[PDB]
Amino acid sequence: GYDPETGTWG
Repeated sequence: GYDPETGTWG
């Protein structure tokens, strides 16, 4: 999914 921790699709 789109990991918001880094701001990109893990």
